[PDB]
Amino acid sequence: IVGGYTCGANTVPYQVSLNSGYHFCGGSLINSQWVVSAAHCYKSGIQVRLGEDNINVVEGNEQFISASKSIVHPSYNSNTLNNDIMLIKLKSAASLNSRVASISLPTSCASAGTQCLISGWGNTKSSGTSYPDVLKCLKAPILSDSSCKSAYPGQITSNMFCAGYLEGGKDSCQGDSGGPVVCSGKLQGIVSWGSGCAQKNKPGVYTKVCNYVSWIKQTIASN
Ligand SMILES: NC(=[NH2+])c1ccc2[nH]c(-c3cc([C@@H](CC(=O)[O-])C(=O)[O-])cc(-c4ccccc4F)c3[O-])nc2c1
Ligand SMILES: [Ca+2]
Ligand SMILES: [Cl-]
Repeated sequence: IVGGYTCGANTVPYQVSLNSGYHFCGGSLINSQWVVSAAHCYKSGIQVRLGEDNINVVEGNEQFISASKSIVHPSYNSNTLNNDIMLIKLKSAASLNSRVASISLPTSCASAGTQCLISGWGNTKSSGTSYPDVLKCLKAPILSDSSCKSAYPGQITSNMFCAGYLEGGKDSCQGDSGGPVVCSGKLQGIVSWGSGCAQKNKPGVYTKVCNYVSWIKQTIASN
């Protein structure tokens, strides 16, 4: 997160860190055994880390659970990043409490102007790499589809939306990938891609979760 603030320990209880010996992507807990992340964050050997604040210190509240299976959307296109969503099933269910809680899936898609909370342990520099120890947060609005397509002509599909600031300075970045975009308590997006981080007129592009609720529900129900 570039231009964000320190969230405060466990104030984002649904945030998870996907770890393979180091933090590589974020994710969201949607029930006690499933996490939603981005398809491009897929790899084998993933350990899901819940209740984290400082990812380099065991401070208490952490629960490290291995992933039993990762299900990348069947129509994921690694070249366009269209359908950049993945479900991870945990080996054991997590103990939910105030520090570890799931977030609700939406019933409707959000409108432009909706203010959302984006969080993660991704890079904090737009020019260079600085990775934080604790979780960073950024409040950002969903942009209109016309502004989004104007910024990324020919690269936005109906399964994507832009959120952020066209002036640059505040954005999500590499490492935040897979994590949550929550608006009015519902998970509306997944950090997917963007051109650099916090560059003028190049907002972040997110996977539009409201277009995948039936898929998520059907897939969880059959696995
Ligand atoms: N501007 C934004 N709002 C934004 C949002 C998500 C991003 N995710 C990434 C991202 C970038 C990389 C670099 C890799 C490098 O320079 O070392 C790249 O390929 O350009 C990699 C990943 C990535 C790829 C696979 C797994 C985990 C990852 F974070 C990104 O998500 N950039 C991002 C930028
Ligand atoms: Ca920790
Ligand atoms: Cl277009």
